[PDB]
Amino acid sequence: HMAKHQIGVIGLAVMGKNLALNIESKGYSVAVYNRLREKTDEFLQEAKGKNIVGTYSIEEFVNALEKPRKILLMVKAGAPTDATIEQLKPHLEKGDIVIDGGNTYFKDTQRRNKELAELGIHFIGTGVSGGEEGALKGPSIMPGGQKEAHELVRPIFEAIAAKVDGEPCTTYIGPDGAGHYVKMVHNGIEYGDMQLIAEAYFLLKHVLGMDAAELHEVFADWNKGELNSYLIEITADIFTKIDEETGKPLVDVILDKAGQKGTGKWTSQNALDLGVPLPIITESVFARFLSAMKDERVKASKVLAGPAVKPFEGDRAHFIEAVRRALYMSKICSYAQGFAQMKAASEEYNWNLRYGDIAMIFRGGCIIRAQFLQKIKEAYDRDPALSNLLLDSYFKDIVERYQDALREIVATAAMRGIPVPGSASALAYYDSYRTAVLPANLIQAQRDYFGAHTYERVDKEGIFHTEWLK
Amino acid sequence: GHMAKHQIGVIGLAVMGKNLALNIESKGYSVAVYNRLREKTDEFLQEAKGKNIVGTYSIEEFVNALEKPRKILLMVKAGAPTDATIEQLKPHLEKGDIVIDGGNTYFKDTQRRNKELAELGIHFIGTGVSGGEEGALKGPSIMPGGQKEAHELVRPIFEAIAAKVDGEPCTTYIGPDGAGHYVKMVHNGIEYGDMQLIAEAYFLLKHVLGMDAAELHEVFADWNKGELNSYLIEITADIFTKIDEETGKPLVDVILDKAGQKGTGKWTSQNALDLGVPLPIITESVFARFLSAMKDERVKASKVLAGPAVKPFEGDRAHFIEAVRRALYMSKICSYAQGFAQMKAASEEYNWNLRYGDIAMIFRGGCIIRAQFLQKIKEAYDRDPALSNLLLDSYFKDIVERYQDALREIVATAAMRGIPVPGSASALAYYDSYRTAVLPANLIQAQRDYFGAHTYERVDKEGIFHTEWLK
Ligand SMILES: O=C(O)[C@H](O)[C@@H](O)[C@H](O)[C@H](O)COP(=O)(O)O
Repeated sequence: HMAKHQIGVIGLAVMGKNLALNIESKGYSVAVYNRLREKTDEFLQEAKGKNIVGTYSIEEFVNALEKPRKILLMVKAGAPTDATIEQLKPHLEKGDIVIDGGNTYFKDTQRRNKELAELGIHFIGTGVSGGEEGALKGPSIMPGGQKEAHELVRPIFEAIAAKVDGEPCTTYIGPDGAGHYVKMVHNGIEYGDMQLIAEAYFLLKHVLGMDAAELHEVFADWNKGELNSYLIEITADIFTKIDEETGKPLVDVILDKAGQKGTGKWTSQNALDLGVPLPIITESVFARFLSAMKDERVKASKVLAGPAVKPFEGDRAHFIEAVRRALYMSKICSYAQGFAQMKAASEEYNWNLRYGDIAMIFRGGCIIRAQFLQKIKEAYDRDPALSNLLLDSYFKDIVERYQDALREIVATAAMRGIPVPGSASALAYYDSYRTAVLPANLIQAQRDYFGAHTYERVDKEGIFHTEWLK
Repeated sequence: GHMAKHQIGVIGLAVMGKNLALNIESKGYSVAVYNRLREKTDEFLQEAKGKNIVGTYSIEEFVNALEKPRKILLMVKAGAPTDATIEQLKPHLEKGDIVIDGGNTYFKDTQRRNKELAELGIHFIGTGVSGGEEGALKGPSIMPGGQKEAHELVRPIFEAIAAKVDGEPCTTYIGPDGAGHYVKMVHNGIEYGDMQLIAEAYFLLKHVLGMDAAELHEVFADWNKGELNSYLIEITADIFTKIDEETGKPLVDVILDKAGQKGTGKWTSQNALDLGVPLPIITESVFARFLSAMKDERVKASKVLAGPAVKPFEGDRAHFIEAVRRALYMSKICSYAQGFAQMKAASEEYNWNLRYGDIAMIFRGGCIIRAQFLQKIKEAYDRDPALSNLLLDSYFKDIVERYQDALREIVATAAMRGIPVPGSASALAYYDSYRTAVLPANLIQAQRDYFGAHTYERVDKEGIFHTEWLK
């Protein structure tokens, strides 16, 4: 009559190891399983001293958990997650809860949820953010699925999640795939933030001639202000590190080929699906692809001419402040877009997303965490129906004040040949969004000209077609 | 006796399939038509009086009416209706028969159907058709992919009905499986970019120089006589001559700035994300349509968000006009470079051996992006077939070196005046990123290793490294 463990974890790459370890440290007993035995062996070596046990079949695994079973899945997304669910189905019992903590496409979560639902099994797709250090110490947990199912797993999520000022970085997101959706958008925003930081860095490096020491001082100083954040903090730290053999800074030793997981494009791809403008995050993804084409770039550099550029001799302090402001405004524009995407998705899929609550859980644990997120919550506190963050009085006052600096950074980059794709797309967004009559009147005329696609009029209701060819 | 075996059949009698039908018949081919909804066949037959077109009224009758090997053109609604139709054909077809899908189809569905049908010994050609309704009647661009042996059988028909430029039909065998529908998609993507770029030129002239309909028209007419010569510039010049009868305003000034798009518009951008290719200009153009569709939000925001408080323009007018023109051309170059590098990436991924010069060649006529521009692309690949990027070609390299200063001036002026130029701005950014040997992705890679141990490579050593950033 075996003695029953509180939670099961299948999948033992580092993310699942570190989360099982987190869970145990909060006083829960854990059983674990891995298709490959050697990973379970290695985890049990590392895990000695902890209330964690190993199992070597799915029969054993399911049979070692107390009912209603709580199974956390942390296997590779796609077929391997699906193959593990198929393995589980014969042995699960009505009422058991499978939690997919993988980086899963939300529409897979939608399907699994329905498929398991008809069998009487609850499915929670949850995003987990923070990297390895987060998983171990305090991730952001972004769960969606059946509300009643969530309530059973909520105390564990709240136990292991990061806390900001006494408040858990987790909340019920919405039904079916809403959690994995928010996790996707979080990963989009992250790509965005890193690109805009890179631009700020590249500008300082090439306009001001800044070396690693001075760059660190600028970013360290920025992190004590409104830009206070994990990414800017780690950025300022990265510029202090010295490679161990050349004597140069390590960051200058690193090859400028930005990797990215295959999940990095999803936010942009779903934005296209929904009809929401996501220029900054999308440019950031394309910026990574362009950087990956290193060989093409080094070859290109030798034949394609840039502009003639006498050395910069504006005010050094003013320019640093212009970059800082450009970055904050551009970041605001990016989140304004990202939060608009989540709204659109909530409408499409009937999720009733609570945007202040979402901003609240991005506040700690996750990679994009930043003080800034407090003002986003404040925004949705004031108007839960807010259609765009730029309209909230705090962000509106910031963009009207910092727009001159973004304008200057974009104009200056253009003339000096510094690529600032995200900053420039942020400025084009701001000017498009605030403009009541854009040049799409021409585009529509064209489309009716060659395609008979019909148009609408400013002065009367109706659908109109012109015989353009005289 | 004997139902008079026809050379080709067409299923689907919307204006496109009807016009393709009539095009084919006018070239001396006999055509059998069918349509699930009966009244469309009836109507078409009274439209086609005296022409060698016969109606048939069941898939069975339709199939029995055709010469072997059978050649069947599908012009029906994308998705389920197309698969429904193929599924009804299957029992009646034979080893060697040829089903051609001519819709604006997603290339992966073609790939699936191609192999599904190859299993039964039936060939499948997924082919793009561009030019609109008038173009399908008079001479479209045709972009077939599928089995070569099957393409050789229908090639003569495609070549007869296609547009010709300088004696060359705007049609070629693009490659295997979904190759043809892929190229059509990229055609579509490129179109979106071009329209956005010309919209931006218009807005710049409109707002910076306060130009009205009439002078915009003179400027776009002047531009059509030079290197920008193209169907889209041409129709743009004509559009600005139109007057609304009721209001007496330029028609264009009375049209709601809310750009529609087919669900197909986004595909090129989504695919670029799949392949890992930078496609910023066309993607910004799709997002610009989405933005324009949010008209109500925009007018709301316009009452609330302030732009810069900038003085009216006092620079040289002729200079600014030529700067816009040049920025527009260089931007266009950058979009095409991006779109052609996508096709190259695709060709490599799906093993298609695409001929980029032949593709530019079939975009010279029939299609919407048709311009003398396309000749210079053709020439670049005829020079270097494995050219990795069109920017590296002698002709295009000379333009961008001479025009980049217009683009920069335009981007800098747009920024300072608060006039949005998403396409042209991203063109510049791409150009400046492409030609730059060391990008700030070294920081990005440091960041990723710092928080998720994703590892990095280095400039000096030839290995794979991970630092413990907390020591
Ligand atoms: O913590 C999270 O939210 C993710 O699980 C984590 O993995 C990271 O955010 C990116 O997904 C890394 O992806 P790249 O290495 O491709 O940047």
